[PDB]
Amino acid sequence: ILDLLLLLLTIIYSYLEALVKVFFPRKRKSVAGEIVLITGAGHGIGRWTAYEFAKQKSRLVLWDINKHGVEETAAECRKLGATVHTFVVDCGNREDIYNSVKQVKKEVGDVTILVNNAGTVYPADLLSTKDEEITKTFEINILGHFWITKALLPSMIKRNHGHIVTVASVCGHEGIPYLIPYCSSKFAAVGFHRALTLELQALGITGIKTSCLCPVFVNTGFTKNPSTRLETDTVARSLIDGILTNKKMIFVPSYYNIYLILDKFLALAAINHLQNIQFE
Amino acid sequence: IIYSYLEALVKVFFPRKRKSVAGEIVLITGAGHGIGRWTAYEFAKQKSRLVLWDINKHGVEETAAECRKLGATVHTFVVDCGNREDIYNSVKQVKKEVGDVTILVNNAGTVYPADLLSTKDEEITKTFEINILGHFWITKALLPSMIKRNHGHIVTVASVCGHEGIPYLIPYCSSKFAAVGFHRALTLELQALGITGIKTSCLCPVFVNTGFTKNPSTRLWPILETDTVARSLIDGILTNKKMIFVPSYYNIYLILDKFL
Ligand SMILES: NC(=O)c1ccc[n+]([C@@H]2O[C@H](COP(=O)([O-])OP(=O)(O)OC[C@H]3O[C@@H](n4cnc5c(N)ncnc54)[C@H](O)[C@@H]3O)[C@@H](O)[C@H]2O)c1
Ligand SMILES: NC(=O)c1ccc[n+]([C@@H]2O[C@H](COP(=O)([O-])OP(=O)(O)OC[C@H]3O[C@@H](n4cnc5c(N)ncnc54)[C@H](O)[C@@H]3O)[C@@H](O)[C@H]2O)c1
Ligand SMILES: O=C(O)c1ccc(NS(=O)(=O)c2ccc(Cl)c(Cl)c2)c2ncccc12
Ligand SMILES: O=C(O)c1ccc(NS(=O)(=O)c2ccc(Cl)c(Cl)c2)c2ncccc12
Repeated sequence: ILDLLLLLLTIIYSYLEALVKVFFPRKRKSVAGEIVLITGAGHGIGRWTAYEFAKQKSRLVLWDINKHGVEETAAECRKLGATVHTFVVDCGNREDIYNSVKQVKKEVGDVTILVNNAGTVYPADLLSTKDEEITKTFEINILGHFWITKALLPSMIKRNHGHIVTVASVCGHEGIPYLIPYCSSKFAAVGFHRALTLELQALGITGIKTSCLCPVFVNTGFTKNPSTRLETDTVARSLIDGILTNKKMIFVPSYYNIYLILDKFLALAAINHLQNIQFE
Repeated sequence: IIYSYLEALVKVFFPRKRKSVAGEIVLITGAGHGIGRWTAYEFAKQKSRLVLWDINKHGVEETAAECRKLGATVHTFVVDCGNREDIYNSVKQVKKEVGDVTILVNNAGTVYPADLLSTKDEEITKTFEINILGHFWITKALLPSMIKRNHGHIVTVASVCGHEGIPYLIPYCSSKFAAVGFHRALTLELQALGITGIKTSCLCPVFVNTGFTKNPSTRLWPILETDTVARSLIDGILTNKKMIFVPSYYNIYLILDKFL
């Protein structure tokens, strides 16, 4: 541990020095006039992402099972100057999503930015979880991503223009005890974004971008406490910056991309390779 | 290249301790063919008691016939491992006829290769049901006895897909990423709970010539034979290896991939 701590310290110094050389102005795009669909926008990350998009002069479409919350979000987005359309949609229900997309096309148009934010969690050890909760976790956290993307993606492919934002979590990269189904569904969300990015690239679709939001514990009341001993508005600012600069893997806070490559390289020769493989 | 030469040296010069799985009750899902079938043969040589599961009745019986020629005691069950009800009822049968399973190999899996807009919702759901949801119900059913006896082994057969994406396999890659996640969190939760006796392994092979899919996604000229992956998995289980890559050297390539 004495020589291992000093090897990781020298690693982190040169990693935050490489990201500082490449740091020269990344181009910020305009999302003004774009049709943005935000799922789970009735509170937290979704609600504040909607406010960020409202300031950005985007056309908003807000989805959520909570009718009151989504209307409260739309009211404040309209105060910001944006046009907003709210839909009470269960984003874990394939039928509901497909029918609601028919409504969105009729009342608003063809969605150009999709933010798969809606999510659920039922904290418990595996043998205390209920099957009903496990299935519901997968339905909202990943299966729903498939049906909404499948519905909205044809028009994006037609116009060679779109952005699929997958709100996952640090959970999609590292496990957490007592959150097995949730971590699994979040790992599936990272996978979905990953394979989608490679399939879009393989198909030659140059105009559809992808982003993956992986924040640590956020004070939104989603869960009562963090697993290891971050404000909602900060994560919204981090996500909007990522989207506007076409960042594929957005970590909140950014420096967590480093902590993740500190557990994965945790034999002595595993960190040893990550040294000379990086400084070139 | 250099790490694989050093890993070959460590494997012989300082061999990791092998444990005995003789007399252990091993349940292998999707044992009617491929990785599952050859894992069953490896466990049969290891003198384990086998419970083989699969939707293919003929194939699972053909596998049992060979495990019995190898000297092992085998019980087969036609179980749909994507069906929660079927799994729960079949575990009641296993406990009545065989006993408390001590090693679980979640190997059953499905795949329907297609670009996102050509996939069918029926196939996407079925991919999740067999490749990850099924892992939850079988583990949830078999775990209570392992926790009681502080002794067990949960083997999750995932894929390189669970670490890196592949075009035209989005639902499959997503379900495999979920399998890696399930294994990782299971490991940490067992550790957090103080359960020292239940081990976990994750099998992540590259393309294996089992007819699961027609061709590999990338130019892999020395293709993986089915019997090799079975040998790699048995070595991993006997040495309590948590993340088993087939071939082993993919661990440095995937760790290396995560830059710029
Ligand atoms: N809050 C965290 O600790 C944290 C950290 C990392 C990732 N995340 C992810 O961020 C996302 C948002 O979490 P949050 O903190 O904003 O939660 P939140 O509780 O503040 O709000 C989530 C919103 O999703 C809605 N929602 C839930 N189920 C839905 C369904 N079936 N259909 C439609 N809408 C539904 C809720 O009504 C709510 O308005 C989730 O995907 C979560 O996994 C959260
Ligand atoms: N073969 C590969 O190239 C490859 C590579 C890496 C990982 N994998 C994984 O390895 C595992 C085995 O693949 P394989 O190549 O041996 O496959 P295979 O085609 O040889 O046979 C898999 C078996 O699973 C059974 N099965 C499918 N659905 C089932 C269900 N609902 N209930 C019970 N049994 C069911 C099938 O009947 C079949 O006998 C899968 O989980 C797959 O994801 C495959
Ligand atoms: O809802 C969530 O996604 C969520 C995200 C992060 C949590 N924990 S954390 O921030 O301490 C953390 C930091 C680093 C890593 Cl590597 C990891 Cl895995 C975890 C957390 N904890 C409890 C309930 C939900 C969550
Ligand atoms: O069925 C599978 O799991 C499977 C596993 C691997 C495949 N491709 S591969 O071996 O070329 C390869 C090598 C390295 C990496 Cl990193 C990756 Cl992602 C992929 C593959 N291809 C087509 C259909 C199924 C599979």
